[PDB]
Amino acid sequence: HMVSCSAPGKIYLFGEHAVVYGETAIACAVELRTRVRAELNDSITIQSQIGRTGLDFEKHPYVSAVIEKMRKSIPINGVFLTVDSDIPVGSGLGSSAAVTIASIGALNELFGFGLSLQEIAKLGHEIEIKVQGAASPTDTYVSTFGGVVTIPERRKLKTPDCGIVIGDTGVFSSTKELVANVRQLRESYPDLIEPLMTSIGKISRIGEQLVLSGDYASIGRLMNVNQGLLDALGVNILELSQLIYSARAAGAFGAKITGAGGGGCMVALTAPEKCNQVAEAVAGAGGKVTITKPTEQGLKVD
Amino acid sequence: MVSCSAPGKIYLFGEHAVVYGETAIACAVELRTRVRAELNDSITIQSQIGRTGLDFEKHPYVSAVIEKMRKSIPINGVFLTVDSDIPVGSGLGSSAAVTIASIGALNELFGFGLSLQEIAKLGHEIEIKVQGAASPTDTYVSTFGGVVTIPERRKLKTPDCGIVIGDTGVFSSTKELVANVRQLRESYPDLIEPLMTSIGKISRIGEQLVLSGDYASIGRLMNVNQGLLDALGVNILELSQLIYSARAAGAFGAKITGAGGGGCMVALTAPEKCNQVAEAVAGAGGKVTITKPTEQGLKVD
Ligand SMILES: C[C@@](O)(CCO)CC(=O)[O-]
Ligand SMILES: C[C@@](O)(CCO)CC(=O)[O-]
Ligand SMILES: [K+]
Ligand SMILES: [K+]
Repeated sequence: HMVSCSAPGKIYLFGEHAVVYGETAIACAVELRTRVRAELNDSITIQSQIGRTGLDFEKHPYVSAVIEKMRKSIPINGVFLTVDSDIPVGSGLGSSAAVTIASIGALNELFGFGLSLQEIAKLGHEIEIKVQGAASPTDTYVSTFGGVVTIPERRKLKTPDCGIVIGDTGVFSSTKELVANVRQLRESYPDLIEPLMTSIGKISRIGEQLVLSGDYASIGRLMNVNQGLLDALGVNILELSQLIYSARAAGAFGAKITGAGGGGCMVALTAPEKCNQVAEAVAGAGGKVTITKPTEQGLKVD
Repeated sequence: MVSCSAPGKIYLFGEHAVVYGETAIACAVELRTRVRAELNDSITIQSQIGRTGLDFEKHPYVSAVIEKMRKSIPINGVFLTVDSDIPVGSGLGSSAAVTIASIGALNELFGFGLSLQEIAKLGHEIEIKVQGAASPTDTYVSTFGGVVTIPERRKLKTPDCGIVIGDTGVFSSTKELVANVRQLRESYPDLIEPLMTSIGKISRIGEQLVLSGDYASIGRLMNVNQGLLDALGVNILELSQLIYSARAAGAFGAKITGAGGGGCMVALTAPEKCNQVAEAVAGAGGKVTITKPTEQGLKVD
């Protein structure tokens, strides 16, 4: 009676920060996944990298919210959930959405809730609102369904036959403060910054055709433009620049911040034959590197 | 023994976008080219590069300055000595300065009687002669000085700030960089042309911030301008390291000055944070020049 589910993380090819101002973005699930194993138990126990708890909204807020929410439809007396992940809690890789979706998947399987993927993505959205007070459905949608998806129209795009090199600066990045900083900048210089958001949106809409045609060189070129605009919005840091420039010099098609910035990770779109060379340059410049690829697979019952 | 000097300049905002009709703001800095002009036997010019006569290869600007000027007042012997504090490249203005200082030093030793605008026009056309083509910007800013808007040429109040210039020592072809931006603009005109508009809008806003002395906001707009230059593809790792080191050490702002691809960045700092910023830039590997803005254009020393 041992069930396991996994859900992937994601990167932004284009358009982070500008979505909340009405602009288009392109997200891409990657083959770094969070796994949740679930078992019948006498009590509620959650174990992850930060230890073992019961219901605990300081250490395990997403998993605990999932259990509380789902126990209202089919009562859950006890359960043992074990979480392990390749997604570092730290950047714009979607670690919160992955454990949320994987937790819902595991309990759906274990207790026979019979939820559809669409229902799961919607429930995962509700959980993140519960935990964060407000949240966009994007993270939990991409983790449920995988692949490449535009935001907010949710067009599904051809998954690139590409390497993806993620470089983690190890700097803790607080998404809400960076989002608030960008808002203050926009407020300070509205006629200047709002067109900058339009440009980021334009990049995503150009990028769509390039994703569909598989022009990874052109995609990387536009990723580099996008990186500049993100730098202009104030969310780049020295460590991110160094990883990004080191990836480019090693032959990446393009490299940029993914997610909120201010720390966290960058992403380098790389031909497969150049993944190691790119990864080595990024590690050499001080980055904790992960080599991965896009995935079409969202929530999976392992 | 006559002595004259003219300064270099940095861009506060607007490089790369002037050629697409947008506004820039330049700032003359207290880095100058001093030429001493005196009478001797033969036309002789001494610089760091060495001692020659009329030589349009080794001393192209000084020699072209002598060539044009003797046509209206004969010079048969000069002893022109040239020293400069101005680093080369990065649009810092070393050629414009050596030009203006020479014109004004020969005009002081000999006759001529030029006006300041007269000085600017001859310097600009001397650059035309030597480089083939040339913008009047560098020669005007070197002559009049202070803070100058481009192209409207309005003067603005000199900010009371430190100016840290960090040289990456990386060489870059300005013609090749300008062409790469032009190509990118042609590839994605609907995307890149609005970025050039944004650079101009920064200059329009920054003009008001210079007038009010809001150095903090000037720096913030410098940091936005730098992201746009990075988006246009003219940034590199060494420029970024210097720029972020200056910001973390308290600069109001830091950005590329000039064409990019290498060359120099500039940091605007409070006067009391200037050596702190300079030390951080040097520790990031930059070749640092510490300076400040200058009201003074061409000055008879
Ligand atoms: C920075 C942001 O745009 C994405 C962070 O991954 C925040 C958001 O869109 O909700
Ligand atoms: C890129 C550019 O605007 C700055 C070089 O000084 C080119 C020019 O002004 O001639
Ligand atoms: K959790
Ligand atoms: K120069």
